[PDB]
Amino acid sequence: DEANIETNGMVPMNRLTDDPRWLPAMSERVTRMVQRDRNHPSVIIWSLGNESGHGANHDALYRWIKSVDPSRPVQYEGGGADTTATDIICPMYARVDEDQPFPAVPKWSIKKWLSLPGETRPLILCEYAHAMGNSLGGFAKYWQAFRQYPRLQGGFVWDWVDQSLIKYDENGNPWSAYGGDFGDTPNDRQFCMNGLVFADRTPH
Amino acid sequence: SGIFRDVSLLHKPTTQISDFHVATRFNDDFSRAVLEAEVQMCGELRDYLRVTVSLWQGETQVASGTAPFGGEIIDERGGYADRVTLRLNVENPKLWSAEIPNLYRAVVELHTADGTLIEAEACDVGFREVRIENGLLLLNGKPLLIRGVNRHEHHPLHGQVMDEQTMVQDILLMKQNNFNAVRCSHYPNHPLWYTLCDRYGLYVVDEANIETNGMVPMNRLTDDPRWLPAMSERVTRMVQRDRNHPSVIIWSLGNESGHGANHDALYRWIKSVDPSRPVQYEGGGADTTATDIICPMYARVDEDQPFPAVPKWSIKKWLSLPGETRPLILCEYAHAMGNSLGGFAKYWQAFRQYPRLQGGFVWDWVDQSLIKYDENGNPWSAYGGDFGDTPNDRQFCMNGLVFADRTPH
Ligand SMILES: CC(C)S[C@@H]1O[C@H](CO)[C@H](O)[C@H](O)[C@H]1O
Ligand SMILES: CC(C)S[C@@H]1O[C@H](CO)[C@H](O)[C@H](O)[C@H]1O
Ligand SMILES: CC(C)S[C@@H]1O[C@H](CO)[C@H](O)[C@H](O)[C@H]1O
Ligand SMILES: CC(C)S[C@@H]1O[C@H](CO)[C@H](O)[C@H](O)[C@H]1O
Ligand SMILES: [Mg+2]
Ligand code: NA
Ligand code: NA
Ligand code: NA
Ligand code: NA
Ligand code: NA
Ligand code: NA
Repeated sequence: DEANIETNGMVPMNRLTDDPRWLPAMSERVTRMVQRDRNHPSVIIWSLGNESGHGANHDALYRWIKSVDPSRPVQYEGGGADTTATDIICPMYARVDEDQPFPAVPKWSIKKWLSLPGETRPLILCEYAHAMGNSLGGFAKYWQAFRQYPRLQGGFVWDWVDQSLIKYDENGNPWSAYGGDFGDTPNDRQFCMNGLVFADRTPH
Repeated sequence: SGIFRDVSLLHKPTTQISDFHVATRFNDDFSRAVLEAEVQMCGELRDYLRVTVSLWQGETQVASGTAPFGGEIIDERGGYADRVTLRLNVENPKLWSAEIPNLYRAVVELHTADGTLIEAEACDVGFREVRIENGLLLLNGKPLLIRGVNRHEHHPLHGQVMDEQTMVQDILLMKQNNFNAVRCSHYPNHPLWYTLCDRYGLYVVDEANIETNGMVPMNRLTDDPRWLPAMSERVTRMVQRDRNHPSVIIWSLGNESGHGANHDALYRWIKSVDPSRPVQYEGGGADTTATDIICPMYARVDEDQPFPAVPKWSIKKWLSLPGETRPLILCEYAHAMGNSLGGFAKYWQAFRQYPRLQGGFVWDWVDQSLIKYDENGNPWSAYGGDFGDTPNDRQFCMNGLVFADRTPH
């Protein structure tokens, strides 16, 4: 269960989340979600949000949940996926064998990540296997790694269903549309479609 | 068998230096150190005796200290009236490493207060710290990448007798081929070996002469207290002899003798007597309580070999097993028997990518073939069985990177 907090577009990504002036609004997005959903057995982990860098606010909120509901681990990928705000190493798109040593927020090979000096947590990717169009190449490589390594505990594929929207043609026939198709601009064109299934649930 | 090491006669005064131990500790960034030399004597104690320990960098004496015997208070009964510890400060010491084997000379003099020498002992001193921190083996604070090899003491004509020339030849070839470390498989070596390592610069794993491979199960003797005494002397006498060599950076409890309680006891003894060097031991699955380093033999890079009780996990996988935090350095890998070393690069690529994979010791340096002569006196290399020995293990004695005469494979 994930809080409704995403500040992907700020520069740097944690501009708002490291700002105490934004702590109050953030705080409610986390607290009110916990108050609402805490009794559902299906919810096994709480998440602080998504792509909002790593700021102090995340740290305060992580601690709040640990206090109020010790029954579920808290995870958060921002700022490098292994910050002090997460109980689980939960990278997005880290590869199996190949390291991607980006500065500040490297995405190490998942096998290598587990064993960096002092690292002890389990690794579960918050997103992997971007199923955009004709994709899923290399899916097997992950599964093999997950089965071999106790601490590699799986992941969440990105994602379930294409976010395409129906439009109608001149003769009123329906067709699947993506970004830019509504005159919207700027837009990110087909990036909205990354699912294992078509919008109508027919599988890819 | 036989008397295969040197024989000598040593004359000592009745009042003599019976032991001395040298240690070097440092500040955080190694720009300061303190050398501590504990000296013990035998013979009659006299208030006029003194010990002076002086440290030299080449021709220059950089530090010196003198004191009468009488160590500090140890317990309710007092201290050692027969020992003394001198402490010398050293600013910006030149550090020892296999890259730059800088050495100083420590001279221990037993003499009278008025200046008359009774006797002098001495050793080469390498200022270096060995420690494992945060899961990594550090030397002078930097993480090592062990380019090692296991080396037996073997000569094709002379058997197990070692000579200076052969040892230097081996060292030069090792360095020339990019090795920086050597494991004493699987016994203390001829004394000169250490001197050469100290001076030419190689990291050394000094290993107790204990291997009970053929027992069933392997730890049958090592888990038996009745064998604790004998094993104990193979460990303790090694430390007492070699503890002052800076090239020795890790002590080893022996090899292929399973994991038994005697090993835990001896692991602890070393930890207690010489905290300056990690202790490793592979028996019993390579990650027991008697080892500071996960030190498997022949574990593969990616492939697991889940043998019961003593699995050999893929090294990459091993490091991250739940709760595992130690560095991993294979005590033996890349078995070079015959036309071999296939897959070598695979290990190097892993070592470079994983911080806690800190290398390994190839098995092994030199083919243990022996020379035989045909009817015309022409020599040929022989292996197991060629002397009428039986049973025997045939060519398994030949696993080196180099042929017995030092020609490379
Ligand atoms: C993109 C590569 C250089 S990453 C490279 O792949 C290898 C396979 O060839 C190994 O498995 C290594 O772990 C990995 O670093
Ligand atoms: C395209 C990258 C620069 S951002 C990348 O975009 C994806 C688009 O489907 C997802 O939204 C990922 O979560 C996001 O990290
Ligand atoms: C080689 C020494 C100067 S290190 C010196 O030791 C001190 C204790 O004697 C303290 O630990 C200092 O912090 C340390 O730098
Ligand atoms: C042959 C194996 C069952 S034991 C194997 O034999 C090798 C022969 O070179 C080495 O002696 C290894 O240390 C030993 O484990
Ligand atoms: Mg000489
Ligand atoms: Na797993
Ligand atoms: Na666009
Ligand atoms: Na998308
Ligand atoms: Na490494
Ligand atoms: Na045989
Ligand atoms: Na052999």
